[PDB]
Amino acid sequence: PQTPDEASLDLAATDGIRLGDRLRGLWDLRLVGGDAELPGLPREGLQLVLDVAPKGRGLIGYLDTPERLLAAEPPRFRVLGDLLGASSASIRWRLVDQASGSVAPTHDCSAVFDEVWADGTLSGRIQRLERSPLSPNEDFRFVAVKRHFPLAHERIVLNEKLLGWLVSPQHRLFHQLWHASRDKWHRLSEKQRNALRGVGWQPGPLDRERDARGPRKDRNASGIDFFFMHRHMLHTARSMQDLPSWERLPRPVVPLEYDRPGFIRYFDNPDGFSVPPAWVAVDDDEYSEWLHGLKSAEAYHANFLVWESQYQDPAYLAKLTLGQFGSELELGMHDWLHMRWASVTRDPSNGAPVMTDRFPADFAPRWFRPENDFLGDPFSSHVNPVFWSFHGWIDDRIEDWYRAHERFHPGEVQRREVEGIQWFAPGRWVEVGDPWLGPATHGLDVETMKLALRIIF
Amino acid sequence: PQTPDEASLDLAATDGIRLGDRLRGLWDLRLVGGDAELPGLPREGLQLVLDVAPKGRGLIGYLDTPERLLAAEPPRFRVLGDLLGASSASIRWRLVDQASGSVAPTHDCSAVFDEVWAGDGTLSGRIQRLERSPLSPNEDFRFVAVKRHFPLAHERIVLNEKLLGWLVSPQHRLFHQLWHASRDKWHRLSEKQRNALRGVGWQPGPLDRERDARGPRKDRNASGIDFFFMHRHMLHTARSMQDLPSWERLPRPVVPLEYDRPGFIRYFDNPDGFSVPPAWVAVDDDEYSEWLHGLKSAEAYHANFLVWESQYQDPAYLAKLTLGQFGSELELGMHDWLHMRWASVTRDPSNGAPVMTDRFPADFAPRWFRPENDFLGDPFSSHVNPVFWSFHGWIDDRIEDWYRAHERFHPGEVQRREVEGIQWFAPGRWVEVGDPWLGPATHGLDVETMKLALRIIFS
Ligand SMILES: N[C@@H](Cc1ccc(O)cc1)C(=O)O
Ligand SMILES: N[C@@H](Cc1ccc(O)cc1)C(=O)O
Ligand SMILES: [Zn+2]
Ligand SMILES: [Zn+2]
Ligand SMILES: [Zn+2]
Ligand SMILES: [Zn+2]
Repeated sequence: PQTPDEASLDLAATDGIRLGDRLRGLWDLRLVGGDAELPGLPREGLQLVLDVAPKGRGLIGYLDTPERLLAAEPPRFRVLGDLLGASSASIRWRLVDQASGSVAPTHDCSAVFDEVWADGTLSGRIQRLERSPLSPNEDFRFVAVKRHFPLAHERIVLNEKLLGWLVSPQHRLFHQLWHASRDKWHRLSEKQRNALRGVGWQPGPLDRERDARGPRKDRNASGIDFFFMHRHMLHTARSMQDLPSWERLPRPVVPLEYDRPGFIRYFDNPDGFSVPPAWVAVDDDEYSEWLHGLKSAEAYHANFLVWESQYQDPAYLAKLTLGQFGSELELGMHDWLHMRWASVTRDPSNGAPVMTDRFPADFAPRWFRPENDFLGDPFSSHVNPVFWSFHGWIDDRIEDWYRAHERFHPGEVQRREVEGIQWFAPGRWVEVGDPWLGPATHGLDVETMKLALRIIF
Repeated sequence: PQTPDEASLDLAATDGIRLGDRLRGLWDLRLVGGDAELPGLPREGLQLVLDVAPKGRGLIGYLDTPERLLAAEPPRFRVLGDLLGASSASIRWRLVDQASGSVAPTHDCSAVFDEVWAGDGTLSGRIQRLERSPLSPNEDFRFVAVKRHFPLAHERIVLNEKLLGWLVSPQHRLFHQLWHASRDKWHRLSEKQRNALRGVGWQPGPLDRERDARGPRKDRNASGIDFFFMHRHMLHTARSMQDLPSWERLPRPVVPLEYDRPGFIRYFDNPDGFSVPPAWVAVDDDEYSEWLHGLKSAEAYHANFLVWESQYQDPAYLAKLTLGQFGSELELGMHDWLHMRWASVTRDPSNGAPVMTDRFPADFAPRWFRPENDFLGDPFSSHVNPVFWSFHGWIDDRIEDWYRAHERFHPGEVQRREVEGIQWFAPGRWVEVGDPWLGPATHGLDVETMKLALRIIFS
């Protein structure tokens, strides 16, 4: 056999990328055995922090007490390893004694990854490199447990008044149905359309419906409905609680290489704005790869950072009517904002992860509990505290669109109050003047909305 | 026409990646015009720092005085823009007044990128106050930026007169080139050429039992032992003239501008000389340019260099290799990549301007022998680069990890020994041969002879 003639960029594959994602984070460590002792460290109450680049094959980390990991001084032990030939069955890394004054490894570690559904488990053995392998077996083993990634609602608390208004069946169904009709109107048969008209849930004015995802979606003023309704939802919600809008989009997690305490803090999700780790959908690899990149860091620099720039650039906004700006923003950024900060679908009763997303027609009573705040569903997305941070951001950009036109087209856009909400008069850049707030404007009953949703799905 | 039905990951392309690389770095800014004024900032002595992700399309940065950019407090102005439809012809970004208490842009900027070979780049354009109306008389608000020179290694790591004089000597430049040339090319030489190298005593290794370095049996012919020993021999004599500490760890890639603004700036001053020099676009050779670019990228550090740093310090990994294997494996993969990762653009010996055409291996003009030539991509000059000795010291230290690894799994099967006044190891189960090749000295300097041998190989 012949060895390679030169080195070649060895980017991680799907299996290697997924392995690194199982490891990246903060772990609580425990030493077991008669010979289980690390210089200057207890046997209990330890932590293991690890990190792997998005497509990297090298493994890094640190092993010390919780306080020392956050302190600026170099931790007592540093991790170095690689994932070549690694898997859930075998992972290996070495420990460097930062106090010994030498980068030479002092210990050799192996581990196996497991899953417990009663966020991760690592267990294996450690070997002192000074000890000889021909000596009696050394009872040195460890067990690690990946620390729970806090949910948004576990860090941003919505008071009972507001939260009670969101989780109400009269509101969950409204939001789902408000999106459902316009999202699917362009694919409904005439029989279905006539039925929605029979209950007053046609998207927009009767016989002049504004489909949201049809061919004329950009020109049919549908965007005006999206902006206005969600601003209407903000106004009433902000009267019950202070809901500051995002000023900037949260940056991706800082690598463990450059800010060890910051990296650790990110996995505690202190401000609730941390990107939840992606989850692998069963028997749907195309969707899993889609969600993964949507949450990656290169998607932040390739897409989310471009949107934050475009929708605050005057020259870019001055070219769009409110109907265009809304439809463009909703179809691209809005849908991606939800899934980027979306956590895994969970059972409302117990909170354990549920791989199968809720069926749109499933109206069981358990789904109505406050535990269900899945951002991937309009029936529950409005419950997530992050929902209101980035929808406040979107709304504020409407003023950038007004300021832009006053610069390039002074006078062609006029403000106006509509339904007790600051808005704009119909004109050259405002296609229509009757925003669609459901049957209230172009016609709540809970049993009716269940029917309408049943018609659609 | 129909608008997109959903968003799709829009990673930068070749043209977009190259644009972001032209911008990333620290610029010296200067405002020109009658209406050229930023609240709380002078017109002269400014700096513009910018950054772009490896495959990103969004542009960020800061604009303030040199001192404030390094200070911990938020700079006076923050940059936001994108590179959609941008190029050397048009680049646009907005400025945010961080003091105003609002993330709303206060100014709108455009610029054109230029190159001057008479600085590493030039940006010039106009700025517009967004409060001012466009129907008003034209505002004389423009700026000019000049990308700051990326310091070379030898501009920050100084080799004393004794050592530097020994490296740039014609008797040493040719030795290093020829020592690599023969074994690197031996497996492709005709018998006529081989006999000639034997006629001058420059056959790689023992006569009639030559150790090709890049042939099929490269891993089993003990050639790796030649690579490790010679460069350790080079270290020993070099470290007698100057203290040259070896790398303990491989320098991490530059910190993104989002997480450490002062650190990002410091990296582009190359303070310790270990900063990765930016890649250069080779003319009419896109395959090599893409290769060099990735070799220097950050994902190559996490995919390759960090794996090598792990493997060659893992006992279980080293215990499976004989020294001849460990040498051949490391040289063909890591060694060659370490050179090109920290390599700067080839420069003319006369002046510091870049020369796109690498020196011809047969070109022995007198100008190439000046100390200015420290191109890491050529053995004729790689030993002059100060970084050369940092990572070659690292490689050498890994040989001891290879001994400690065998002493753990195979105690006694590897024995130390002194060879040519150098700490080494005795021939055995894991040491294939006991006559390292230090050139004609061991298996046989004359400057005219080495010039001949090199001419035989390349012409
Ligand atoms: N869940 C949809 C988008 C969406 C999310 C929340 C909503 O409220 C409405 C729509 C998706 O797959 O992106
Ligand atoms: N020139 C080789 C690397 C190299 C450089 C200097 C040497 O001394 C040896 C090898 C390359 O293209 O990577
Ligand atoms: Zn939404
Ligand atoms: Zn909604
Ligand atoms: Zn070298
Ligand atoms: Zn060399």
